[PDB]
Amino acid sequence: YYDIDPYKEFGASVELLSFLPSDFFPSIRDLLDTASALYREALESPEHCSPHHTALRQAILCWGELMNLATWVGSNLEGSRELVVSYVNVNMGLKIRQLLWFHISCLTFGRETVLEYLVSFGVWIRTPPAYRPPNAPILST
Amino acid sequence: YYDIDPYKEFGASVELLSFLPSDFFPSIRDLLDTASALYREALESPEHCSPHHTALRQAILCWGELMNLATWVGSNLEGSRELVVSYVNVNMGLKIRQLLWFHISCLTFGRETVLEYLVSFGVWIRTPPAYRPPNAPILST
Amino acid sequence: YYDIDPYKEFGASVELLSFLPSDFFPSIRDLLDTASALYREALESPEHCSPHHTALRQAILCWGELMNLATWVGSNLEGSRELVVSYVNVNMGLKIRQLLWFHISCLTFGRETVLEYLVSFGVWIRTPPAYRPPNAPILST
Amino acid sequence: YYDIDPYKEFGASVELLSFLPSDFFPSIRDLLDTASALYREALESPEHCSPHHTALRQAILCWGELMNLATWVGSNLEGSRELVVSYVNVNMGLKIRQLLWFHISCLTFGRETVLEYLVSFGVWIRTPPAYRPPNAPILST
Amino acid sequence: YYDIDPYKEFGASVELLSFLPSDFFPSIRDLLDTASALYREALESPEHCSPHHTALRQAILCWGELMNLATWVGSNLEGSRELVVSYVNVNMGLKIRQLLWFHISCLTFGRETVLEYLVSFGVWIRTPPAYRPPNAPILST
Amino acid sequence: YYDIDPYKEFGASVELLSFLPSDFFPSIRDLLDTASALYREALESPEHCSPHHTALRQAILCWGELMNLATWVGSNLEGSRELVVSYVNVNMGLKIRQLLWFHISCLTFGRETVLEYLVSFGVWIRTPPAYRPPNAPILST
Repeated sequence: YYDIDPYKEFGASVELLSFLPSDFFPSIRDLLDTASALYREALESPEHCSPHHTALRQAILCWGELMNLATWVGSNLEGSRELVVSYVNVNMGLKIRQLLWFHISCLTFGRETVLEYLVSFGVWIRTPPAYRPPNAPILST
Repeated sequence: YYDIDPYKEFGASVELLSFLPSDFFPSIRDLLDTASALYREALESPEHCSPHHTALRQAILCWGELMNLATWVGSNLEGSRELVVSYVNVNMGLKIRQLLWFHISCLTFGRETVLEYLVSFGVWIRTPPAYRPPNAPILST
Repeated sequence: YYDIDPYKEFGASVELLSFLPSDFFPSIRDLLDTASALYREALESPEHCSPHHTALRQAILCWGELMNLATWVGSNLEGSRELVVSYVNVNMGLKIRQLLWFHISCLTFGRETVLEYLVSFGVWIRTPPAYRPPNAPILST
Repeated sequence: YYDIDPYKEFGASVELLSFLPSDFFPSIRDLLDTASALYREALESPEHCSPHHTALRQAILCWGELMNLATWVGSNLEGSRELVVSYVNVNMGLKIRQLLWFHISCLTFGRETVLEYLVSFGVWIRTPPAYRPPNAPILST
Repeated sequence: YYDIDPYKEFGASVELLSFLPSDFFPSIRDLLDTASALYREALESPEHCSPHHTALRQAILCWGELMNLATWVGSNLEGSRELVVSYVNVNMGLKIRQLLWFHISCLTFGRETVLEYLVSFGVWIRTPPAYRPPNAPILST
Repeated sequence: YYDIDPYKEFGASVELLSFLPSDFFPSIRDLLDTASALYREALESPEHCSPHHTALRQAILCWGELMNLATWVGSNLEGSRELVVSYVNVNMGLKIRQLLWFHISCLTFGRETVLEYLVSFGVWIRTPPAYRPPNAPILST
């Protein structure tokens, strides 16, 4: 009975991201590797630049505690183990990837640029498939 | 793989929070009620004041999706349930409350004041029981 | 139908007063005696100082007409009486004392000081009983 | 053994209103609807303008708790239920309507204007019915 | 879940229209004839004057498509037809007339004057019938 | 016939002193010893400093003549004695100590400081025993 949209300090409420297809976001491993490779200083050093990585830290932490839960259910629990593991991938997996993808993207190209791409992607997906040019991820610095 | 400390950039490394006993932290319902009663503006309005409530949002959200997972396993799954619900209460229940307790405490009394309280509590608990003053959590605005 | 909070325009929403336990508030006779002894001028003289005593007047009047109703049901009505007298004591007795207790307390010590006392009492009661300082109502002019 | 006249900060002691006939005041529903329709901002917003609505709030609240008492005696209690309900309409009903009518009227036309109308109404009712012109509610902004 | 009422840009929220009795508003035919006779260029010419006629247009269109649906159900459906038509007039017809009545009235006599007329009629109907001066719709340029 | 309050012209009406329990006041011998040890100059030298010791003189004198009456009834009178000696101890013993206790206390710590102590003690005692801090008489120069 608490309803808070994470994406309100930066605009682009949660309803905006619902347009993007579920399978459009790349896998968790690629996003984690991108965050680690591009951003090792910011995540490790205490110097504060923006709330983006400030929230990215606990995003990674909630993902990690979910991974530890998966390891626990694999090791200590009893068929019934694989099904819960599959569920968290499809249930929390979508949310975690959305959190990771938005914050990484807005750090590289800027938070303003991703806004227009989100708006344009909404227009392109609303048109019926009878006539739509092939659109791909188009972001430029 | 690799570990990062969320409590950083406010001082108060993770090692300091290990001073406090596990059972000292109050129950989740009290923290949620206090956060609601004291703050309905910051959690809902888009205005930014500090990263504290910024991280509080994802903390509440990760707790909420944990509750949703508990509801799903209650509704769909088969003696194997109550052990899972108890486990997350004793394992993630401690971890989640730590994030919530620190942030609400440092919002009212300030992030500077809570630091010496952690130091003072550490000193108080390390003394032998043969002579110790009965201590209660002393915080005044 | 619709609800309004009397404690508003002084801060101190209704949710804050839910922190205090029901039995904490002292008995009606003590509050009436304290109000009489400390204030016979404000309650009688037409001079206005603050809305506090202004609302205190109607509070006392609603309590008085409740007492008159109790006297009437004692004098005129028929085992069905004592259950009514007990019910109003346990239902309206709590509600009336809340109005009286807040107003007299914020007159002597000030409306600003009572606020942090509510916050401090909330913090004190939310901690687990395994370690808590024995607290008494600390108010000093 | 407490005697306080509510109407002393604004003048027009309780003895002044005793002149007006009991059935002159309109029904509670009409006064509540008038207060709601004309004054939704003042009753809801914390901004303070005058003690009028400041007392109107607890007037409505005491009426509401009386209504809840009526609902309780209707639902939980056992002939003996209708009679107490009828009594509160004639006993507290007159007082509540007087409180509501005075404060609503003095907000619209001003607190000074209602004073003259009360004085003149006293003169008109003191004359024996042998010769009195028909007088009606006459208030103008 | 959508909750919004039209009467905000002009003030006078929907609660104000609840004072005036339902049967007070005249029938749809008279309002339509008045709108057609007094304002034919405003409804037809694209010239902009105020949002009043701007909303009046879709008011008329929504009423007209309701009439078209009524004709469709009359011609196509099978007792069950008449009750639906009587239903829409008593349920939807009242709401439509409020839009037309407010906008037509505020164009001739002005949006300012009609506001005081609303409260004046509201308080006038609340006074007891034993004393009320004879009042009718009083609107003068 | 008619009653006057001695404690007047220093604030602290008689009603305030009714807050303190009867047995709280210490025994007469301790008060006399404290008055002697702290003040031998004021009680003997003719110099005037305040009405406090001025009234203290007649207080001690009325107590002394009561003691003389006790000695006389012991020496001259006849089971009827000890009931009289006990009665004056329980009836005038309370009254005399009140005069002495107030005056010596307000001489050392000052008449201004003792006022809030009476208020603070009243607040402390009115709270229910379910939660109260153990209070001792806190007075510091």
